[PDB]
Amino acid sequence: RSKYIVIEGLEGAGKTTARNVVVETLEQLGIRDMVFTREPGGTQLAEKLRSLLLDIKSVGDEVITDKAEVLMFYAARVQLVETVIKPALANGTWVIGDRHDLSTQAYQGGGRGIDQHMLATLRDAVLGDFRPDLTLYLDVTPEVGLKRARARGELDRIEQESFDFFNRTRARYLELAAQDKSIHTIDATQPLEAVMDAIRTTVTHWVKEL
Ligand SMILES: Cc1cn([C@H]2C[C@H](O)[C@@H](COP(=O)(O)OP(=O)(O)OP(=O)(O)OP(=O)(O)OP(=O)(O)OC[C@H]3O[C@@H](n4cnc5c(N)ncnc54)[C@H](O)[C@@H]3O)O2)c(=O)[nH]c1=O
Repeated sequence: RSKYIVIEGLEGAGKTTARNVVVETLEQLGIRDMVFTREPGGTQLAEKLRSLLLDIKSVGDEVITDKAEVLMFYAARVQLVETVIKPALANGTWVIGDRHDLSTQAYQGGGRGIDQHMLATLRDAVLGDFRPDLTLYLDVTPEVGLKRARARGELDRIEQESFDFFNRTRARYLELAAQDKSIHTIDATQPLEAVMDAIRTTVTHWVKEL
């Protein structure tokens, strides 16, 4: 009974540390066959798209249009979904993703301002009814996420955005999470141990209810 779990949040939200907790939890619950995926990326094509999308001046001085941005995130996503994720799930292997469609809804929807209706029809046109079985949205303030991204190194094209861009993106993450009960909003502005605990119980409960 394979499942697709996705972790979401701004850069700097600590999604890898969150995945470590998710893995430990699942393992303690006897769930051990799983593979990881990260978006944008995960296949030769997705990795090339990832570079065009994030590398500073990937296309010189030309500015990538918001819609071209949206469509490349979707090209990378569907490539990954169809050639990696689905087959893994069809094989009984669980899949834990670092970002998925919610990222597009929050960043291109909230941060860029692309119409939600449009994003919805794109998602349906491209992915149909495929959705993650559980999503863990790690909520962190924009200032803390950015501080962490900068401490890490050079900022990608999107992370170089304004505070207002991240502010809008965060809000839309919450807004979308509020309308889907399978998307849990985890308070990640709390100390690490508190965060890790929230994740562990949420996951444990969801699995028990499986
Ligand atoms: C899929 C998609 C993405 N995007 C945007 C989202 C992004 O802005 C950008 C690049 O996306 P990317 O995720 O590949 O970029 P990454 O560099 O991988 O960023 P992540 O989103 O994976 O960051 P995380 O914060 O989860 O990663 P983690 O490795 O856990 O931590 C990042 C750094 O923060 C520190 N950190 C983490 N937690 C910390 C804590 N509690 N205290 C202190 N520091 C902490 C870590 O030490 C590390 O340096 O693309 C869209 O616009 N639309 C889409 O559809």
